Amino acid sequence: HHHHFNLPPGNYKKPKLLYCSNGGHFLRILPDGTVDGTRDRSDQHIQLQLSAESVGEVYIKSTETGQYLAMDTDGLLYGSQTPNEECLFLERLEENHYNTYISKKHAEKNWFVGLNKNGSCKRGPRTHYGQKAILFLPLPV
Repeated sequence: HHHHFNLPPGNYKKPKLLYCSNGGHFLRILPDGTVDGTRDRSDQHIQLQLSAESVGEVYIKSTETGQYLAMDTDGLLYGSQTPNEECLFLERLEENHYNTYISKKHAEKNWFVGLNKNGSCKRGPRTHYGQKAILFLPLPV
């Protein structure tokens, strides 16, 4: 392990919105594979279904398009049509409250799913422990 194992409560029974407190955006996976954030709660591409592949390891899937959140070799988030190694994230509790998602493939480099204040996703290398960009709160759909 390169990371701790404090896990968030909650479960995977229902879909969720992943709210980023940095700029107040919901994580969004667009039909064309683009990933970003939006403040529009009525958006149809922010509803996500998470599932556990191993304890603490999850897939994050768009319920609208079926795409999986994935982080590529250069650290960019994208929507994948099929599940692959880039789609697994280590879901952890952070600051005793939030959920963070570390790329399993790039876990040794501490690359996280994160949104900037303007709603753009952060590239893996630009993320790190301690940022507000990596803190999410799962909300009901």
